[PDB]
Amino acid sequence: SGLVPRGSHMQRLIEGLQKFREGYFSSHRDLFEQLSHGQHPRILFICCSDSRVDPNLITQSEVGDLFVIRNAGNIIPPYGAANGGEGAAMEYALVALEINQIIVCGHSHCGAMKGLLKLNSLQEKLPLVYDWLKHTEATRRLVLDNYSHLEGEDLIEVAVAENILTQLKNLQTYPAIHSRLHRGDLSLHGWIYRIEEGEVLAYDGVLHDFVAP
Amino acid sequence: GSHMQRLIEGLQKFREGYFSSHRDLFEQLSHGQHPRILFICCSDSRVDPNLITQSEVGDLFVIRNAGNIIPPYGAANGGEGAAMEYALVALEINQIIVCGHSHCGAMKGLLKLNSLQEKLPLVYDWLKHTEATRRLVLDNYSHLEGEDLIEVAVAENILTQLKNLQTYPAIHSRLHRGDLSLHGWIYRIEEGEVLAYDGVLHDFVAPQSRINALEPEDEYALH
Amino acid sequence: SHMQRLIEGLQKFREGYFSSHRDLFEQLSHGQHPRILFICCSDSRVDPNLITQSEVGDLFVIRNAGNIIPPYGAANGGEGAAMEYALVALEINQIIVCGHSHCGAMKGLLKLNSLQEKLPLVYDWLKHTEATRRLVLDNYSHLEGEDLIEVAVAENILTQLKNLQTYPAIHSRLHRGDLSLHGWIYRIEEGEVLAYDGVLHDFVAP
Amino acid sequence: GSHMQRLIEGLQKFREGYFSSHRDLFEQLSHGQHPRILFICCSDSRVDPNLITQSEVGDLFVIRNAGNIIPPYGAANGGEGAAMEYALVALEINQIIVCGHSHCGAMKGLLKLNSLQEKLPLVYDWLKHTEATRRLVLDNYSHLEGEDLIEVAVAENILTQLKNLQTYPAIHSRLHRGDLSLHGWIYRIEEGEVLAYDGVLHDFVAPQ
Amino acid sequence: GSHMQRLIEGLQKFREGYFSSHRDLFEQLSHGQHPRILFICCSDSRVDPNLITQSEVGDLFVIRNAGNIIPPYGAANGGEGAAMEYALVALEINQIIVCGHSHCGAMKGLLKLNSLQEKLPLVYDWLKHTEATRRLVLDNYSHLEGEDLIEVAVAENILTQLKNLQTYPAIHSRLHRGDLSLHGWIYRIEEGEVLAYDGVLHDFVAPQSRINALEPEDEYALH
Amino acid sequence: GSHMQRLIEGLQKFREGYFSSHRDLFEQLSHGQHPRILFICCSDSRVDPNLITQSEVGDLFVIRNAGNIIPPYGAANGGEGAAMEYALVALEINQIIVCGHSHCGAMKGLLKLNSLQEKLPLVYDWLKHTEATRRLVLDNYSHLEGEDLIEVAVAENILTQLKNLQTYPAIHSRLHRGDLSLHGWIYRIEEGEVLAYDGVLHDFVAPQSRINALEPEDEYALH
Ligand SMILES: [Cl-]
Ligand SMILES: [Cl-]
Ligand SMILES: [Cl-]
Ligand SMILES: [Cl-]
Ligand SMILES: [Cl-]
Ligand SMILES: [Zn+2]
Ligand SMILES: [Zn+2]
Ligand SMILES: [Zn+2]
Ligand SMILES: [Zn+2]
Ligand SMILES: [Zn+2]
Ligand SMILES: [Zn+2]
Repeated sequence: SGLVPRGSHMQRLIEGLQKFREGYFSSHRDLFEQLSHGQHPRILFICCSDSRVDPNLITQSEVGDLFVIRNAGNIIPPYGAANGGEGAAMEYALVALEINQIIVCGHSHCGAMKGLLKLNSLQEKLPLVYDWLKHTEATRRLVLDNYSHLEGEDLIEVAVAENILTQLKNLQTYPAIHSRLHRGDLSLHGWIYRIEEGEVLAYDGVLHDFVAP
Repeated sequence: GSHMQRLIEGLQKFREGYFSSHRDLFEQLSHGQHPRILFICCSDSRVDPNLITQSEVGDLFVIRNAGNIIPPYGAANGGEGAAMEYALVALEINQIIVCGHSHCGAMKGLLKLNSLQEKLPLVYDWLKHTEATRRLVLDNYSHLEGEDLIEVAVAENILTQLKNLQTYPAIHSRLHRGDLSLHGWIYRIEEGEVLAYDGVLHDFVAPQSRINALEPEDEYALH
Repeated sequence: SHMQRLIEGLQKFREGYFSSHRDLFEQLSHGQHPRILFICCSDSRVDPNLITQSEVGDLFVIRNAGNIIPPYGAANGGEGAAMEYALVALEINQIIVCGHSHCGAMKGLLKLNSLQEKLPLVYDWLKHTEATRRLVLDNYSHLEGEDLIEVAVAENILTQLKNLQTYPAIHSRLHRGDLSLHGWIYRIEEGEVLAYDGVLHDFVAP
Repeated sequence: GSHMQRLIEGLQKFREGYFSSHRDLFEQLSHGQHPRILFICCSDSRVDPNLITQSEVGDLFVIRNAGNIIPPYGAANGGEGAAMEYALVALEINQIIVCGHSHCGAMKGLLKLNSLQEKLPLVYDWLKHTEATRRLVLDNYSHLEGEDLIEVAVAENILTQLKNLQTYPAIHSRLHRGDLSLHGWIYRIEEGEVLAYDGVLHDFVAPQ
Repeated sequence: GSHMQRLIEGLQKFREGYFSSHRDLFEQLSHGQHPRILFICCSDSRVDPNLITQSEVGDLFVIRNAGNIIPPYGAANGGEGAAMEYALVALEINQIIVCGHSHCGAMKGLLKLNSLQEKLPLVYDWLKHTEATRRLVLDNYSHLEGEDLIEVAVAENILTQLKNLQTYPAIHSRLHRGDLSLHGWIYRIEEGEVLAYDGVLHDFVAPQSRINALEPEDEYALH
Repeated sequence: GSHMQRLIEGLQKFREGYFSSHRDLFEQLSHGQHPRILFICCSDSRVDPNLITQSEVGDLFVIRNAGNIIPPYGAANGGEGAAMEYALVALEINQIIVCGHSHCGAMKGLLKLNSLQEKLPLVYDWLKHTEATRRLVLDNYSHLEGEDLIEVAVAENILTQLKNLQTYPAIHSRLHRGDLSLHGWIYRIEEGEVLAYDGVLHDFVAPQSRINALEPEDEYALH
C-alpha cells in the first residue's frame, strides 16, 4: 500500500537498456556479432566498485578490451588468504585469456580507504567490510606507522596510493604471476584515477611516486 | 606496449572529450557517490554494465568476478559480501541486479569442472560456490548438450546467486521490511537484449518494472 | 547418581520396551530407512520422537544449540554432512526445522556480544544465524523480554530454511519437486506445535 | 502427505496423551532446563537416547550428527563445540557420554572414504575429523574385514572422540579440577544393550 | 649489517673449523637424513636444542615456533602438523619431545591474552591453539601471580600440547601400534637443567630413558 | 645406549661443560632475550643454524618447519606468521634470513606433489603455500631433471618465501621506514658453504654484508 520509492530507479534502468538497444547496439551489430565468438581482452583491469569509476569510459576502450575485477577498495588478497572471486578471475585472465598486462587502479575519495582509516568503527555496522579490509592491513599499518603527520584529504590520498602498492605486492605471491614475471612476459601497473581532475597518475618505480604517464 | 599506449591515448581522449563537457558532473561526484543500483556482473570483457543500461557515471555500484557469483553468507572471505554490504548499508542501495551473460567462460568451466583442476585450480575452487547450479543442471537437464547446455547453466547460475544473496543479514533484514528488490538478468551479447527472471512466473522474460526475481513460495517471512 | 539412573534405565529398556518390540529392532538391524530429516535444538526439554509419537527408525535427527543450519560452505561441522547423508544416501524427501519456546541459543543471540567472554564458541556459532539477529533488531526494535525471544525463535527457523536452500542437494531436489521443507515451533509449556504456512506468512496450528 | 500427516496425528496424540498426563512437569520445565548429562550420539534414526536410557524430558542435553563425532578443538565451526560449551559452561553439566552404535553408516563410509567424495562430498570432508580412527584401524586391524571391521571402527571412533574432547578448554580444565567425567558407550541396536568403555580392561563391557 | 657482518664472520669460522674437520660427516649426511628424535621447542633465541642435549648434526628433526605449540589436528594449516607427519611417516621417528622453557614470552602473552590483540594480532590468534592452557590455569591456579604463574603456564602448556598431539592420525595410530613415545620437557634457562613429565607419576622429575609423558588413566585404547 | 639415553646424558654434559663456562651469559639471558636476527630454516636434522653461523645463545630467534616456508599473509593460521610478528614487533629484530638447504625433502615432495596425498596428506596441503615455486619451476625449468631440478627448487623456494614475507603488515611497514633487511640463503650441506641472494643482481653469490634479497624493481614504495 502506498509509496515505494525504489521503483523509479528500475524503470529508469530499463529505459536506459532500451536506449542501448536502439542506439549503440543498433550501430554496432557487427562488433557484437564478432565478440559473441570469443573474448580477446589484452588488459586485466582491477578497480573499485565505486559508481564514479568507469574503466571503459576513462580509457576510451571499446567493449572486448578490458577484463575487469571490481570490489570495494580494488584489493587483491595475498595468495591463499581468501576464497572469493579475485584470485580466480586473475587466474582466468592470465592463464585462459593469455593477458600480459595487469593494472591495479585506485581512485580519489575511495570509501574503502576512508573506512580503512577508521577501521575499528566499522565493526558494528559494516562487519563484512571490516573483515575484508584485513586483506589490506599492510596498507593500514604502513600508513598509521609512517604518515601520522598527515590529516584529512592528504591522508586519504596517501592511503589510496599505498593501497595500490600493497596490491602489487600481494599479486606477486600468486603462482601464475610469479611464474610469468620470471618468464618476462607480464607487466604490472599501478594507477590512481583522480575523479575531479579527470586524470590518471601511474606509479613510476624510479621516481617512487605516482606521476602523469 | 601498444596496448598500454592505446590506453594512455585513451586517457587523453577522455580528458579532452567526455570529461571536458561534463566537468560539473565530475565536480559534483567529487563530493560523494550516490548510486541507486548494485550491479553484479561477470569480469568478461564483452560486458559493460554502464553501456548496456546507458547509465551515467555515479549510477551503478558494480561487483565483477568470473561468473557473476556471490557465495553464500559466511562461505567466503573475498570481496563480494563486503562490497554488497557497503552498497546496501553505507550507500543505502535498494535494487540489486545479478547479471549473467551468454557464452560465459565460468559457466563453460563449470560444465567441465574436473578438467579445470590442472591449469585453473583457483577457478575450480571458486566455482564451488555455485555447485548448486552444477548439481541442479547435471541432475535435471541431463538431456541437453552443447550451446543449449551452456545457456541453461548461465540462467541457473543467476538463480543460485539469488538464493545465496538471501542468506546475507543485510538482505534478509531488508526483504522482511519490504525495502529492497532483487533481479536476475541475462545479457545476450550477439542479440543485444536482456532477459529478466520473473520469480512469480518462474521464467525469464523481457524486462519490465513490475517483476523481480523472488519466488513467492520461498519468501519464508512473517507478515 | 544421575549416571546411575541412566544405567538402571538401560536395564528397564532392555527388559521392557525392547522386550515387547523385538520384531521392530530385529527389522531395524538390517538398515535405517528414515522418513524425515528432523533438525532441532539440543535443549533437554525437546524430544522429537516423543512429541511426534514416532516409532524408532522414522526420524533421522540433527541436534545442535539453536537448531541452526549454516549457509552452504560456511561451516565444516556436522550439519551439512548429516543433511547430505540424509538426502543423498537415505533418500529422505521431508525436512523439518523445529525450533522451540524459551530457547537458550536465542536468548544468547539477543545478548550476543556479552557471550564472547565465557561462551566464545557459542558466540562464533551464532554468527551463522546473524541474519536472524539483524532482522529482529532492525524490525522488532519495540518488542521486549519474552515477546522478543519468541519472535527470535520464529525468525530463526525461517533463516534456516533460507540457508537450506543454498545446499546443492536441496536446490536440485526442490527443482525436481522431490523434496519438501517445513518449519515448526514447539511450544514446550502448551505441548503444541505451530507450523509455518507460506500462504499465510505465519505459524499456525497444524 | 502421509508421512507428515502421521507426524501431525502423533502430535495430537502426544497432547491428549503424554502431555496431559505430565502437565506439571512441562510447566516446571517451562521455567528452565537443568539437564545433568551431555549425550553425543549419531543422527541414525534407529538411535533414541531418551528411549534406551528411559530418561524423562529434561534429563539429556543431546548433540546428534552423522557418526557421533566431535572435531578436535579449533578444527571446525559447526554446532558441536558450541553445544558442548553451552552444556558445560552455561548448564554446568559434569557428565559427557559419547555413544556410538552398531551398523553406523558414517563408519561404513569411513572404511570406504575415498569412494565418498563424488556423491557425498560433505560427508567425505566431515569424516576427516575422525581420520585418526581410520588410520588406526587400517594400521592395527588389517586382519578384520566386513562386519567385524565395521564394529571395531564404531568402537575406535568413540575413543577418538574422547581424545578430541580432551583438547577443548572447558573439558581440559574441568578434568584437571576433577569435576567432569567422560564416558564412551556402544549401543548395539539388535541386542538392546549398551557396552561402556572400561579404561582398566581396555574394552567395552556391560555397565552394572 | 654490522649484525650481518658478524654473522658472516661466524659462518666463515664454521666453514674453516667444524666443517673442515667433519667433511666426511657432511658427505655422509648429504645422502639422507636419519634422525630419531622429533624435537618441538620454542623459537626463543635462548633455546638451542642441539646445544642443550649435546647432539650432533643429523640427530634432531626440529619444529620451532613461539610457545612450542602444536595445534589440535585440523585446527591449523601452518607448518606444524606437516612437519610432524614427515618426521613420523617419512623418517620413521619413534620419539617426540615437546620442550618448553622458563620465562617463555608466549606464555607471558597467554596470561595477558586480550591485551595482545591490538599490537600482536597474529600472536593473539596463534595462542588460541593453547587456550586450554589458559583456561585451566585461570580456573585451577587462580591464587598465583607473577613468576609463579608464568612457571605454571610453561608446565601446563606442555601438557596441553601432548593432548593436541594425540589427536593427529599418525600419532594416535602409532601409540596404539607400539612404535611411538611422547615426552614433555621443561628447560630452565637460568639453571641449565631440564625436568621431564613422568605420566605415571603425574609430575615433572629428572629426565630418564624409562619414562614418558603419557598418563595411563587416559589411554583410551582397545586391547 | 638408546637415542633417548644419549640425549639425557647430553643434558648433563651441557650443564657441567658449556653452561658452566657461559654461566654469566645464561644469568643475563634469564632476564630477557634480545636477538637481532630472525632465522627461518628447515626442520631437517642436517641443518643447525647456530652451528653454521657460530652464533651464541641469544643471537638467533628461529622458526623451523619442513621446507622453510612462510605462507602469504592471511593464508595460514599456524605458527609462522605469529613467530615472525613476535620477533619484529615484540623483539624489534631488524634482519630476517630465509635459509633453505641442499637435498631438501620438502622440495623433493613438491616435485612429486600428487604422490604425497595418500601417505603424507598434511605435507601435501602444506606445500600449497609454496605452489608459486612449483608453478615457476614447471613452467620455466621444464628441461631439468634429477638433482639439477631439486637444486633449482630449493633456490626458487627461498625466493617465493621472500615474496610471501613482503605481504605481512609488520614487514611492509618496516621496509617503508628502511630499518629492516631480508636475506635468502642456501646452505649446501656437502660443500660446507652458503649462497646468498643478491636482489640487485638477481642471482646467488657468496654472502656479504652489503647485499640483501630485495629486488629494486619490486620495491613498490613511495619516497
Ligand atoms: Cl565496469
Ligand atoms: Cl527466491
Ligand atoms: Cl533425540
Ligand atoms: Cl635450532
Ligand atoms: Cl623482492
Ligand atoms: Zn573506492
Ligand atoms: Zn562470464
Ligand atoms: Zn533451544
Ligand atoms: Zn551412525
Ligand atoms: Zn618461549
Ligand atoms: Zn629441508
